[PDB]
Amino acid sequence: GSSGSSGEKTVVCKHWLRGLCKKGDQCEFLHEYDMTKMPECYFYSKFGECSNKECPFLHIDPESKIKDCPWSGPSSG
Ligand SMILES: [Zn+2]
Ligand SMILES: [Zn+2]
Repeated sequence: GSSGSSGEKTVVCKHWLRGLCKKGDQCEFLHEYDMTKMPECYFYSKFGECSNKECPFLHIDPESKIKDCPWSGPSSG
């Protein structure tokens, strides 16, 4: 039924980024800047509108996050 997860380090620590973490390898999140591991643009992910040309966040269209559509897990490129 449930295929979730406690919450791996998939996400990059938000404290370490601004140098506000003293855990390092002990932290519960990733301390490496990855365009994949890091989360998407809360704005483009929520509002779906970001006028940023150099946004350090991921910009995904709200038209590629639908099940029905042919853009699914594998089906999608
Ligand atoms: Zn941390
Ligand atoms: Zn953005």
